[PDB]
Amino acid sequence: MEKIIVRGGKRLNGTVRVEGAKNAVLPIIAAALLASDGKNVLSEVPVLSDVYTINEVLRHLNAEVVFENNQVTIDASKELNIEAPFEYVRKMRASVQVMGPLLARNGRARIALPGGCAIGSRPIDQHLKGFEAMGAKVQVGNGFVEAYVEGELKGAKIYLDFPSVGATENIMSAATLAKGTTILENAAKEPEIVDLANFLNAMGAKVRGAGTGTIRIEGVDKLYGANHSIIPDRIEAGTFMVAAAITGGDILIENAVPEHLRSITAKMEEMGVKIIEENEGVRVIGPDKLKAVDIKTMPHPGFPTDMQSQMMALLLQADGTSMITETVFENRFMHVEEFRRMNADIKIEGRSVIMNGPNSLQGAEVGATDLRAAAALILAGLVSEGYTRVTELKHLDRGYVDFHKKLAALGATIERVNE
Repeated sequence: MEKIIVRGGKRLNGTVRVEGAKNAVLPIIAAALLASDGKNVLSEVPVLSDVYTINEVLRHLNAEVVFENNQVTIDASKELNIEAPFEYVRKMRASVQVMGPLLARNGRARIALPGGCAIGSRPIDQHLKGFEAMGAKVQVGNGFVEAYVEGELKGAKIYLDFPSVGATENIMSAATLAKGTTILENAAKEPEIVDLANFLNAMGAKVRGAGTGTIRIEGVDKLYGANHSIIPDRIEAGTFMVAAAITGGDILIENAVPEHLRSITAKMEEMGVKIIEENEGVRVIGPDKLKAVDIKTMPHPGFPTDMQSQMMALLLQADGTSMITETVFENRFMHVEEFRRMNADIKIEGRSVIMNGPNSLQGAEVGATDLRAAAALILAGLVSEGYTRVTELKHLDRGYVDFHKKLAALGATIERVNE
């Protein structure tokens, strides 16, 4: 199997350029299905496995998708199909994101219910709650959730029990073509939501409030193809901020958007890390001694759950007790064991992990449990004695393009073998 081999205690110094946001492009590509004429041209699209999966789903739904030089040209002018099979949904959970758009285009959708996940149960209840409110009738059969609307989608007043990113994307996307105005209260405020909103409006929608807890969508007759550029990946940028801080280096993330990284920056500053908001992006200088802080993941603008595992690697080198309490995804600690393989002193209790640094991490053969954990294990290896060997790279490839190459360009002793 293909794996990444990491070593040394080299300081990472240089510049890195983040890719387009994974968590924004996926729902955006899905939203392209709303354009009944003519073509959407998405720019800054990263060559991630998930992008390939979402593109195939779209082709399966009878849409032409051409992906070249970080650009996805989508044509959804012909009538679309309604079924998104289980083979795609098990591979990529985000495939459910096509439900809203399909439901808005044809008045019905049939999506395979998601399978067990390592990150933790991420149900779609909230998505269905939204569609039922807009006049959709939901039933389940043969592993699929069927949704069909009587007449057409109605704009409705909807309340999310919790600010689900996925639910907000589907409900917001579906509302663009519904009759009347839809009021989505307690919506996801994540930066990716704002970019999806800007995309919907670009196609000809009337979405207001993206970024706030109350999104208002006034439905229109039809949407059109637009030219949109996907925002930088703040999580990828975050991962690099940790690389600098964990090795005590100087990394310039040229295209990082300070505005989408405040929570991360604030926390790293509490640890003694220095962060300069340059003219272009963001520069991160790491200190020789990190201070221990507590992290509590929460819905944006709170600290992002997608940085949880990465921060864990960083805290293991911090002087003092540190804990991360996860309030979004429990159990998102399947990677704890892998850190223990590397001599980490970690304790899992309830929805929190407790670590004491500074540890003396020992390189070992470890396996990526999931996307973000893969980056974390690799990060851990940058400061652990001996050679760290991370397997199950199919997870890394879902959210990071040429990760080992960027780290090598920063001076890391890294390589990708069986390549």
